[PDB]
Amino acid sequence: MVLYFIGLGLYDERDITVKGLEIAKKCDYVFAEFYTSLMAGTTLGRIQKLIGKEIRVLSREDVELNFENIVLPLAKENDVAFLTPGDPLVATTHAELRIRAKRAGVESYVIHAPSIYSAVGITGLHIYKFGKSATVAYPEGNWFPTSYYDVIKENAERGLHTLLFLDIKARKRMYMTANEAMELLLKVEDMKKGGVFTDDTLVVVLARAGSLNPTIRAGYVKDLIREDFGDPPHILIVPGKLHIVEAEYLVEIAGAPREILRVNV
Amino acid sequence: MVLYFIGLGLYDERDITVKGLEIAKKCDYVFAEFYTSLMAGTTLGRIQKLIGKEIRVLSREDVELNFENIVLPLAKENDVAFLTPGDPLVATTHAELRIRAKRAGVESYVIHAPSIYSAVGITGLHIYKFGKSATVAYPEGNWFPTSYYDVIKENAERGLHTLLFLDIKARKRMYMTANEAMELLLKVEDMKKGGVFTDDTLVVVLARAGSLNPTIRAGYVKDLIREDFGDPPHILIVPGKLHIVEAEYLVEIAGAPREILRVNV
Ligand SMILES: Nc1ncnc2c1ncn2[C@@H]1O[C@H](CSCC[C@H](N)C(=O)O)[C@@H](O)[C@H]1O
Repeated sequence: MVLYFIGLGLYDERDITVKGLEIAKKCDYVFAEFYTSLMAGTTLGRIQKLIGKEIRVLSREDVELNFENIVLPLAKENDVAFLTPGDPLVATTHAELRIRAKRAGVESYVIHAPSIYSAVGITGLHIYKFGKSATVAYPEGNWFPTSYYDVIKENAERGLHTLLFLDIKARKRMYMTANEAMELLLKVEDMKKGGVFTDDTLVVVLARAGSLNPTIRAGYVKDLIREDFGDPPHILIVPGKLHIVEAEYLVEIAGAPREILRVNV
Repeated sequence: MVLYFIGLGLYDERDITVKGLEIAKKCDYVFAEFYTSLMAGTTLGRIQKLIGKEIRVLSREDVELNFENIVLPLAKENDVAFLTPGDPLVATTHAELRIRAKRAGVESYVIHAPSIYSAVGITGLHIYKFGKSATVAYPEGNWFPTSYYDVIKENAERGLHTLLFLDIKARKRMYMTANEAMELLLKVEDMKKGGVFTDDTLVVVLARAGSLNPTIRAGYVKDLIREDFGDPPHILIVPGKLHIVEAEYLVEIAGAPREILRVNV
């Protein structure tokens, strides 16, 4: 009789909320997509085992083109659930799917889950200081994306931190690393020469957030660009002017250079 | 030797993640703070019942002043859990507590949970378009804070949305409503005349995020200022220019006026 959008969280099958699980367990049909983000600490099997249902995985095309033909038809006579990594409506276009549900006469409900958007709090950077966000897109062909560069500039100019989602090619199983993101930005700087991103720029890397032992490292681009941050997914953050307490955390927890402790008020 | 920062999520005792609940159960001691925010849809008893552990509630002073003397000692020879509403470390003062753990020779891990910071994605507004965040605080005595007004101005100026956390009197359990927030903003406008928040401003109200029946409403201040959005907690959003898809969601899902499709896009 209804459609539930249930988030699965950051890293493993246990990042789903209790609410999400109890509801998923009772649904008649369970669908899911795993292309918007990467859950590096679980497997389909482990999720199916936890939920106790067979999970039909949909591709980007299945959702974007046939969500109303594959999922919605069943939601009219049964309790159906649509699973996604992290939070279902964050950094995705899944919100529009609720409009499709409505027009098909299907009531929908949303069950949230931990999101990278807020998990960045673990980096010690004040969440309220994050500005506009952006995604570092893999260049393809003769098209070289640069919008994410402008976002960093605008935020930094206002003293705001910039969260950078990193590209992903689910089918090709290619997950952009922080290292690759840094390389691309240095290239954009050479083009625009805005002083936005250089070897001296302080940056923060968060890898496999959600895991019990995430990789959190802060430092200058010149020293981190070739560092190994472990398996994906990775997120890159270009901080704005730091509060002393932020700097203290980056140094004590993310092993940043003790010189950042001396902020230039 | 291990301290666990566990997020309780958005609204009720089921908003904790499966990972958080299980870890909390295996802990010898369980502490909790309910001053950075509250869990409006549940009670301490229901949370205790779910965890199956006695939960010692700590005040603000307990944490900020005596965290190392109340929680860390037991964490040296036991598994201790520290529960907080939402996602740990989103509240600005939490991060520092991890540094205290380190200096006490105690390991700490963070178990995430849904945060309102990310749950706002249910409003249909693109998460990447949210800029700096702010808190609307109740004026008191001869003190009238207005910095949240400037945040809205700078974000909107760059086409970004502004998330406004609303004040809360933790002990008294008094929640500032979106209505009160709107009234305060109109008063600040009358004083600053910046043309940032008026009867014609479009706003979005999200009430009881996390609940299965949250209230999602969007409209002009003149029409929503005295509307009843239901029980707390309420969150207010002043969106910037809208992408057509955001507007269609606000209209179809949040009951916004068709007018927004031409005036705010
Ligand atoms: N656990 C994690 N650690 C680091 N980055 C992560 C992450 N989970 C997601 N991301 C980042 O976000 C991108 C997917 S964007 C989709 C995000 C999702 N709805 C959420 O709420 O988290 C990834 O390519 C990656 O850069």
